[PDB]
Formats: sequence, C-alpha cells, structure tokens
Amino acid sequence: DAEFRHDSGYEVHHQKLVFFAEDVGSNKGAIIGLMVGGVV
Amino acid sequence: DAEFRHDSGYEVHHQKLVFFAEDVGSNKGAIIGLMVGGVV
Amino acid sequence: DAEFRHDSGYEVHHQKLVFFAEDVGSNKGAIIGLMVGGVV
Amino acid sequence: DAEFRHDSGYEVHHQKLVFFAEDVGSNKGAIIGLMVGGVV
Amino acid sequence: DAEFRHDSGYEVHHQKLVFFAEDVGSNKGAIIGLMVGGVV
Amino acid sequence: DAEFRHDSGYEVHHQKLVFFAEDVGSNKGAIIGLMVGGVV
Amino acid sequence: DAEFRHDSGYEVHHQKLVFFAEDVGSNKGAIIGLMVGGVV
Amino acid sequence: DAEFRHDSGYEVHHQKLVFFAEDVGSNKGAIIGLMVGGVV
Amino acid sequence: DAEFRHDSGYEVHHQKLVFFAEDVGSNKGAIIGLMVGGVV
Amino acid sequence: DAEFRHDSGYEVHHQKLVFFAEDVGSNKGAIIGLMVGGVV
Repeated sequence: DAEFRHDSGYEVHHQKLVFFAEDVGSNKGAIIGLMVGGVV
Repeated sequence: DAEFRHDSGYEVHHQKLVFFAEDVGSNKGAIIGLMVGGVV
Repeated sequence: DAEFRHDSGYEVHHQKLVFFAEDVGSNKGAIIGLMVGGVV
Repeated sequence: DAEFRHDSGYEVHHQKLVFFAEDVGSNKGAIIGLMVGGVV
Repeated sequence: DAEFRHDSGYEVHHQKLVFFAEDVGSNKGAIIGLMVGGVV
Repeated sequence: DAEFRHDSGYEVHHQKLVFFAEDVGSNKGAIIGLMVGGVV
Repeated sequence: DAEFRHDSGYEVHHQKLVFFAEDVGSNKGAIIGLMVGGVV
Repeated sequence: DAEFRHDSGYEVHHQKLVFFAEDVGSNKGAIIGLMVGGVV
Repeated sequence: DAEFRHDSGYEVHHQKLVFFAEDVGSNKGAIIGLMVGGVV
Repeated sequence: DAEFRHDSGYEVHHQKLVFFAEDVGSNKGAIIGLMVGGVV
C-alpha cells in the first residue's frame, strides 16, 4: 500500500533563463542640440 | 495497491528561455536639433 | 491495483523560447530637426 | 486493475518558439524636418 | 482491467513556432518635411 | 540731366511666404506587424 | 547732373517667411512589432 | 554733379524668418517591439 | 560734386530670425523592447 | 567734392536671432528594454 504523491506546486528542472538587455536609452552616436556656423 | 500521483501544478523540464533586447531607445547615429550655416 | 495519475496542470518538456527584439525605437541614421544653409 | 490517466491540462513536448522583432519604430535612414538652402 | 486515458486538454508535440516581424514602422529611407532651395 | 536707374536684379516688396508641412511620414494611428491570437 | 542708381543685386523689403514642419517621422500612435496572445 | 549709387549686393529690410520644426523623429506614443501574453 | 556710394556687400536692417526645434529624436511616450506576460 | 562711401562688407542693424532647441535626444517618457512578468 504505497502512495507516492509529488504535488510540488511549481516543479522546475534544468531551466536556463537568459534575460539580455543592451543599448537601452544609450547614445553611441553624436547628439548635438544646435550646430551654428558662419552667422553674422 | 499503489497510487503514484504527480500533480505538480506547473511542471517544467529542460526549458531554455532567451529574452534578448538590443538597441531599445538607443541612438547609434547623429541627432542634431538644428544645423544653421552661412546665415547673415 | 495501481493508479498512476499524472495531472500536472501545465507540463512542459524541452521547450525553447527565444524572444528577440532589436532596433526598437532606435536611431541608427541621422535625424536633423532643421538644416538651414545660405540664408541672408 | 490499472488506471494510467495522464490528464495534464496543458502538455507540451519539444516546443520551440522564436519571436523575433527587428527594426520596430527604428530609423536607419535620414529624417530631416526642414532643409532650407539659398534663401534671401 | 486497464484504463489508459490520456485526456490532456492541450497536447503539443514537436511544435515549432516562428513569429518574425522586421521593418515595422521603420524608416530605412529619407523622410524630409520640407526642402526649400533658391528662394528669394 | 537726371538718370534714376533702379536695376536691382531681384526686387521684393511685402512678400509673405508660408511653407507648412504637417504629418510627413508620421504615424498617428496603430501599426502592428502581427497580431496572433488563440493559436494552438 | 544727378545719377541715382540703386542696383542692389537682391533687394528685399518687408519679407516674412515662415517655414513650419510638424510631425515629421514622428509617432503619436502605437507601433507594435508583434502582439501574440493565447498561444499554446 | 551727384552720384548716389546704392549697390549693396544683398539688401534686406524688415525681414522676419521663422523656421519651426516640432516632433521630428519623436515618439509621443507607445512603441513596443513585442507583446507576448498567455504563452504555454 | 558728391559721390555717396553705399556698396555694403550684405546690408541687413531689422531682421528677426527664429529657428525653433522642439522634440527632435525625443521620446515623450513609452518605448518597450519586449513585454512578456503569463509565459509557462 | 565729397565722397561718402560706406562699403562695409557685412552691415547688420537691429538683427535679432533666436536659435531654440528643446527636447533633442531627450526622453521624457519610459523606455524599458524588457518587461517580463509571470514566467514559469
């Protein structure tokens, strides 16, 4: 008379999660508000 | 008289999740608000 | 007299999820609000 | 007298999901609000 | 006297889903609001 | 013996120029690359 | 014996120029690359 | 014996120039690369 | 015997220039690379 | 025998220049690279 229940609400085996964020709100280039040249 | 229930609400085996975000709201190029040249 | 139930509400085996977002709201090119040249 | 039920509400085996988004709301080209040249 | 039910509400085997979105609301070309040249 | 020449190559009096561009390459509505719902 | 020449190459009096660009390459609405819902 | 030349190459009187750019490459709305919901 | 030349190469009187750029490459709204919800 | 030349190469009287740049490459809204919720 055995029972053997395995009711683990969440069972996870060999899970591999990678969350990668790169370059979020980053500036790798020029941002210039104004360029003014040769103004008389 | 065995039972053997395995009622794990969520059972996950060998899951591999990759969430990749790149270049979200990023500027890799020029943003210039104004260029003004040769103004007299 | 065996039973052998396997009622896991969610059963996942060997799932591979890739969520990839690239270049979302990103500027890789020039954005210029105004270019003004040769104005007298 | 066996039973052998396998009523997992969701059963997934060897699923591979790829969600790819690229270039969503991204500018890879020039956007210029105005170009004004040779104005007297 | 066996039973052998397999009533998994959703059963998925070897599913491969690819959702690909590219170039959604993206500008790879020039957008110029105005070009004005040679105005006197 | 008067002369009174007025040879101005370009003579402009009381000119009013309005160049208006609105909504050029602009999205005021939804753009969705894919909607997928209820897929099994 | 007067002369009175007025040969100004470009003569401009009371010129009013308005160059207006609004909403050039701008998104005021939603852009979604993918919406995926209820996928099993 | 007067002369009275007024050969100014460019003569400008009472010029009013307004260059306005608004909302050039700007996002005032949502841009979402992916929305994924209810995926099993 | 007067002369009275006024050959100023560029003559500007009462010029008013307004260059306004607003919201150039600016985000006033949400940009989300991915939203993932309810994934098992 | 007067002369009275006024050949100033650039002559500017009562010029008013306003160059205004606001919100150039600025984020006033949320940018989120990923939101992941309810992942098992």
